[PDB]
Amino acid sequence: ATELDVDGVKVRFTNPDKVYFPKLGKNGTKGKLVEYYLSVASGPMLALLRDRPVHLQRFPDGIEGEEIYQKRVPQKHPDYLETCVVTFPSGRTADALKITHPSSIIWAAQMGTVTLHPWQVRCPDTEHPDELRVDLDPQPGTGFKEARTVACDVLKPLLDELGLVGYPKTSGGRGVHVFLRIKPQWDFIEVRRAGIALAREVERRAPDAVTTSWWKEERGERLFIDYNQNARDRTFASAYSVRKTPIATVSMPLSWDELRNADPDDYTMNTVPDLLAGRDDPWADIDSVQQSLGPLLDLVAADEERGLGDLPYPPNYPKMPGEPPRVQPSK
Repeated sequence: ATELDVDGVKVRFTNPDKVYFPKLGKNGTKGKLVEYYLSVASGPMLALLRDRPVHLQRFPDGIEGEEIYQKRVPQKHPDYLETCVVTFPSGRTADALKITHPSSIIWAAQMGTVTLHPWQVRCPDTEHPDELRVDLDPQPGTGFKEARTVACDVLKPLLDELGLVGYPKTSGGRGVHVFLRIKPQWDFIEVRRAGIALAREVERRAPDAVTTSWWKEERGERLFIDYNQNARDRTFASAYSVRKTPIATVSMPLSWDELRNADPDDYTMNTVPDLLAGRDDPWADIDSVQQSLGPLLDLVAADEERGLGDLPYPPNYPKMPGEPPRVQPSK
């Protein structure tokens, strides 16, 4: 129906009045979603996603229709788009959409993408993450207040003690995501081991409130630090992505002070653009220092001296032919 000029690249856009979020009515159309992404796709969202391969969580007929989690780029796609070869945990490879320009994000939205799921690597170095992900995930009986509390009161002081800087965002669900920008010199195995040592230390400092137990039955009313989010090919909403919630919540980057009193429902595709106006980017300095895993990998070796090694991968998580044997779940 229309051709959009997205930072000098023309992008085809159709069906503006298709309803994606039925509780929002007029405010929950595909047009309002694309309008939201147009509002953020040329700002800090692009910088955070630049050169990353992404997977697309698509809802072509709204969040109550069928869901298509798209990893490989479709065999037929616009000429300008760039792709990057990603390696799945089986060893299989595929051409994934690479975010190189605001038009990349708007094309995704035109295809019904509600949520972008970026890899933790930058192309071309798909071997070494430049990001360690801390996923504070409330289990049944807990919610966002537990997540923000542990994030601000336990995790942030620990990072300060280690000489590390973390950047938090709401997940858009009940949880909190914290990013550590790191030098891309460690592979997925070592970044994940570093995240496990960090998770174990947060758990030691707040054992009544935090768990790393692989078995959900053993977790109780605690936050799970999902250490397996640093494995390959795990869903993880990008900063500024809209989520599959009834009110179209957005994964919102915040400062540590904002997070302390934050409510994730405050940030939606209808509220975020006005909230960003005049406000300093709390993640403005994230790329300013590429940090070493040195402190966390020392914690890993220390844990090995306590008799604490690797933790199990997610259930049925594929493995590569020559990959070292993994730790199996207990019982």
